[PDB]
Amino acid sequence: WTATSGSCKGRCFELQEVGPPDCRCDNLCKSYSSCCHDFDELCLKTARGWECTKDRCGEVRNEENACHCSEDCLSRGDCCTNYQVVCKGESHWVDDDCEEIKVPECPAGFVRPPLIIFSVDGFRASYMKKGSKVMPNIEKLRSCGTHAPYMRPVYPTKTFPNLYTLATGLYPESHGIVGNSMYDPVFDASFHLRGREKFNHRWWGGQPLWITATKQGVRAGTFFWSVSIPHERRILTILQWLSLPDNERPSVYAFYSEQPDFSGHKYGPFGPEMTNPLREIDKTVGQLMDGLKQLRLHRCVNVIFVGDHGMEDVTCDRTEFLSNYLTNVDDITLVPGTLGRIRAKSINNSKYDPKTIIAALTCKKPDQHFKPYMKQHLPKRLHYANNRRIEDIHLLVDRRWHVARKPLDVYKKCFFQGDHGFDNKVNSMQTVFVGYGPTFKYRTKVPPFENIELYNVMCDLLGLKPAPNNGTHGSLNHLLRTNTFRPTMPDEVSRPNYPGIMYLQSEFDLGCTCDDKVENKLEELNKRLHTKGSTKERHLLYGRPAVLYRTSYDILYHTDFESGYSEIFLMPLWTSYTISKQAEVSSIPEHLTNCVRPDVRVSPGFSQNCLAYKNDKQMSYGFLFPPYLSSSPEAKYDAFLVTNMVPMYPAFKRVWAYFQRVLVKKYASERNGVNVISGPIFDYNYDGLRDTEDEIKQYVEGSSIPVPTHYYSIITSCLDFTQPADKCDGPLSVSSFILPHRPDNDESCNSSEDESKWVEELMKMHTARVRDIEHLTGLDFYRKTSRSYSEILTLKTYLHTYESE
Ligand SMILES: *[C@@H]1O[C@H](CO)[C@@H](O[C@@H]2O[C@H](CO)[C@@H](O[C@@H]3O[C@H](CO[C@H]4O[C@H](CO)[C@@H](O)[C@H](O[C@H]5O[C@H](CO)[C@@H](O)[C@H](O)[C@@H]5O[C@H]5O[C@H](CO)[C@@H](O)[C@H](O)[C@@H]5O)[C@@H]4O)[C@@H](O)[C@H](O[C@H]4O[C@H](CO)[C@@H](O)[C@H](O)[C@@H]4O[C@H]4O[C@H](CO)[C@@H](O)[C@H](O)[C@@H]4O)[C@@H]3O)[C@H](O)[C@H]2NC(C)=O)[C@H](O)[C@H]1NC(C)=O
Ligand SMILES: Cc1cc(OCc2n[nH]c(=O)n2C)c(-c2cc(C(N)=O)ccc2OC(F)(F)F)cc1Cl
Ligand SMILES: [Ca+2]
Ligand SMILES: [Cl-]
Ligand SMILES: [K+]
Ligand code: NA
Ligand SMILES: [Zn+2]
Repeated sequence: WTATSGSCKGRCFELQEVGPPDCRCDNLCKSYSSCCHDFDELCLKTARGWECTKDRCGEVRNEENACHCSEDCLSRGDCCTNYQVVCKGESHWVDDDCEEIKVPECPAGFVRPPLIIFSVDGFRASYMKKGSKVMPNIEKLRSCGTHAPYMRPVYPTKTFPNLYTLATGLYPESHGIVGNSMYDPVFDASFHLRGREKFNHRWWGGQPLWITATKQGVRAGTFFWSVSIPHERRILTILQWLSLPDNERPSVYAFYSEQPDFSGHKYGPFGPEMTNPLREIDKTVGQLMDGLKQLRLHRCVNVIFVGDHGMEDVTCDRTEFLSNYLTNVDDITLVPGTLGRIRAKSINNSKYDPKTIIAALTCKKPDQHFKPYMKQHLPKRLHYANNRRIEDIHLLVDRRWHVARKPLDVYKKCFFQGDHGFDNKVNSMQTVFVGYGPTFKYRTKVPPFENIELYNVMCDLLGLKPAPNNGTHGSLNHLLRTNTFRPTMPDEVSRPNYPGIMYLQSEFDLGCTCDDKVENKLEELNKRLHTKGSTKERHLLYGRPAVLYRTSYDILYHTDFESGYSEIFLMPLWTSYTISKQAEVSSIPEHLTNCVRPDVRVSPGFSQNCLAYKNDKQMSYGFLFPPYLSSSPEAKYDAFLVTNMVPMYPAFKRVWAYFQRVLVKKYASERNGVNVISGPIFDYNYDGLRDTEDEIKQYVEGSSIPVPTHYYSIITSCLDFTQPADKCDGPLSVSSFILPHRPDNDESCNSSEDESKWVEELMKMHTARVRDIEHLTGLDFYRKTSRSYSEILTLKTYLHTYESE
């Protein structure tokens, strides 16, 4: 109940919420059905529109007008935004030459440059180029400030998950807004875009920017605008707040536009109907900048022009129906559209089985336009699993398509020509970022980056300490003229042991055999030098990785590779090697096919054994440093050390062998040498974070050899490919992957074919940032380079996406 009989007189868009059932005048009041009786009359005036005209100049103040052109309006802070242009002979901001803002030029009483976040829904990255002729205000912000060619949203590429990621710096799995629609089984409650229930505090995790600000003594404007407050009124409200007395005035503000998304759904991303919404958004930016110019704030405020996601061509005819796959279609609940989430219709139905649902959805039709996954098997780069609101069964839907339960769902719900929500690496889902103001750089282009990084920067812009989040703070320092955040490298927690030869061959009873008893002082000194690290500079190019947790591990040196060998997990945490452009690929000699050799530096007790693999009828093994790339017949024996062996399903060995035999040399040819670091990952609870040993769910049968859930590789070379990887003077170039360690290749519909037709495609799908691997392993890479730490942080957040231009 609201007692709507109070009044909004002098309270319009008040900043604190009043306690029920006293009537409200804040911007959420409409959403709650709780505004005072006179809120429309007082707070949503429209009389005479939004622009001054020559005849209104110097008018007698009429309180009924939407905005004012009377002489007193500047000090009231409520002129129409074009007031100074129409009445005082001033230019529009867009018509002024771009002039570098080296320092904040702020009115007296401003303690910091305010931040205004101008957020646009459905604003696809390519609109910046393709709509440039009709967006002069946005184009000026872009060319004069700092801009990226695009900004990567989070998955799913929907509005609420992305805007709340902007607010918090968190993946949706951590902040809890995992879709525009959700069921939480603990709450037994459902989240819907319609109504006030979505406002319930239990949906919203993390700490959004307006709460971070408030907790630290920085005042915030309210970020949510009810759909029926027109854009011109949103801008006027922000401008009015900016005229409050110092002690009352916020320092951070947000504007939101539901365009171009709304029209993009109806017309498609490039429908001829899209020109007008683009022009209208630009006019709104123009109103804001003119308004700031009037308030002498246009060289004081930092403006962020940012989108939530793009927009793809999607029509009713491109819908896959689960009723064409599943016999049991009525025992499932589907969250449909550009992604699929499936769960049981009734928890009382004990005949429901995810395994048979997945199999019925796997590679069933030749050009099938979705792929089913258990959520833990989704590409780790999506970070889309660790939340009870994310259903165990997920459908990744191809761009341009939908999935629905039954045909009747599509015509009893063609309307739409555009949609979004797909994989966040898809070109059409990319969105925009521009920063303009004293704290941003002047006329500067920066590489694409992920929207999870922005919260930290917004906190920097406001002098706030960010709450713990998924950005990598310092990775966007290159966007900023000042206020950069200068992190220190994390401290190494565990120091390695450097074992020498400590065991005789006969102390090992591992059930391994090798045909290696084939027998020189010249070359004997060499083998010793190699085991002491003489080639380490070639193979460990950026320092050894730091181990950031407590554990027991050994550094092992070899001619062709170096490794950090875990005595706890019985295998390397990492294996580092360099392959030059000139390197030759060789085969595994016939006599060495099943060769595994005890490592006399490492105790039998801390070694794997061959017998476990023989007895485990499902599990085989592979090698982290590939025998195919040995530098010489003699160095090849090192590759068969038991300390280089890792457990691998035969199905996965197909993938791994093709990567190691073919693709590594391909990359070294293409990139002018590569340095490779490879290793295992254990993430049995799918939280994106390294497992402790007590979290491991599967071992090689009859042993304490843990089975990895994933294998990673980090492949580094010189950004200037005229220099070889091992003699690189400047910036680095990286690509990485985190491949799922699966007992079948059901994910790859073409897997019965030669590896050349499917393996690299699988690897591309599982592309990763170095930072993702850091989370998953508790390792810290690139500790010793000649590069600045912030540059390395940027490198660690890089994702090679494989999309075209
Ligand atoms: C991305 O960045 C984020 C933020 O840094 C990273 O997430 C952090 O990861 C930490 C490790 O997973 C985690 O730390 C835990 O916090 C527990 C306290 O949790 C509450 O308090 C915080 C702080 O205010 C709050 O933010 C939390 O918010 C979560 O939960 C609410 C609802 O419950 C949601 O609204 C919200 O969205 C968020 O949910 C997300 O995280 C939780 C996990 O907390 C998931 O379950 C959800 O799916 C969702 O993703 C909480 O309100 C603390 O109690 C934990 O301590 C346990 O474990 C330690 C191990 O050191 C052990 O010593 C303790 O004894 C304790 O174990 C006991 O309980 C166990 C479980 O019941 C039991 O098994 C044991 O036997 C013990 O009895 C733990 O320290 C931190 O909460 C989150 N923070 C956030 C905001 O998500 C994230 O990892 C980054 N991602 C990547 C890939 O890097
Ligand atoms: C730029 C930006 C815009 C935001 O809403 C813009 C908006 N106004 N009107 C409309 O429909 N939307 C989406 C929100 C946002 C704020 C709140 C809050 N309580 O203040 C709640 C929910 C919100 O949005 C979300 F859930 F999508 F995050 C957060 C940021 Cl960072
Ligand atoms: Ca884990
Ligand atoms: Cl959704
Ligand atoms: K086996
Ligand atoms: Na297959
Ligand atoms: Zn939309």
